Amino acid sequence: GQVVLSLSTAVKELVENSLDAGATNIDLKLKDYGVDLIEVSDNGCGVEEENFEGLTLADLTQVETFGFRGEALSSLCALSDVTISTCHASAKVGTRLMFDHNGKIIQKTPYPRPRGTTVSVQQLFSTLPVRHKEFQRNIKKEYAKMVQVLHAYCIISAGIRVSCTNQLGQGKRQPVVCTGGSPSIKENIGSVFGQKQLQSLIPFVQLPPSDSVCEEYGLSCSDALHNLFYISGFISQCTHGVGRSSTDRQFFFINRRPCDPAKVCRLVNEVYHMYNRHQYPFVVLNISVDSECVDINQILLQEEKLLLAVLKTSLIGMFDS
Repeated sequence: GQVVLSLSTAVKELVENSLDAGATNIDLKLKDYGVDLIEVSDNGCGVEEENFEGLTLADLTQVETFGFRGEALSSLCALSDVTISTCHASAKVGTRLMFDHNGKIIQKTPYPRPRGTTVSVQQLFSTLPVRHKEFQRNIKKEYAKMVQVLHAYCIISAGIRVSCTNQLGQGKRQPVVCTGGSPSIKENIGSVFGQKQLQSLIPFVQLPPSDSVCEEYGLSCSDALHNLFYISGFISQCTHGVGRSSTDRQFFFINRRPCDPAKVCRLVNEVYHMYNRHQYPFVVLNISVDSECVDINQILLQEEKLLLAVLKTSLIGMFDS
């Protein structure tokens, strides 16, 4: 999709690679905010030896694409020093690989390690001095964005243990986020933000689109017919003060994929404001739909008005006294 050079998209793609590898543990180790090192360790399926050299050769995961080589690892080798240790179930011994900026293997050595893969990205952007400086100068914002993305995946990844630490210089390893492999989204939210964040949240309760709401969206009984939207998650009660001061904790997903559906986000926020004028809500919302009804041009969803009507009606029903 849309080519970018952000720290967040880089980490996002490494995390997605681990998830796709079927990992139940994903541990991220950062140094100097990711400027010095970004290491992602997982216990996924690992890489088969026959595909070593190949490592550098309708998705809502492709809206944005890191680098200029179409894929995570290949784009990363050109912009940093990539080291990878991996072991597939079929392998008798693991292997440690070092890559040059062209994505070619410099080294290949025996490395007895457990099934899984560890990707180390050293000195990100060092080969692009201008981008590298911009990255350092704007590290606070870049890191905050990466953290936001990490939080989304920690929240939605029930059953998967995700951890992340960040170390500044030779200082001690600081905690960033950590989930415990819990079976529910609610529990992950608690692990990520603390059980105090849960105190002010209520579960989403889906309702059929009301007559009045359909009226304002130009929907008829026939339009509400093909409703295949399944919404779940949590939102802040509309009670005074309970809300947030900004939209720093609003996470949306379509079929479990983190994303930013503009109209959905806007709607959620104004409906909340009808009840809590001076605050924004905490939001964890998953929209489950037939993937064939999703698109990009920006995420397009067939019968979005119906989805919006369902969202508003449901929220109004939850917020009512």
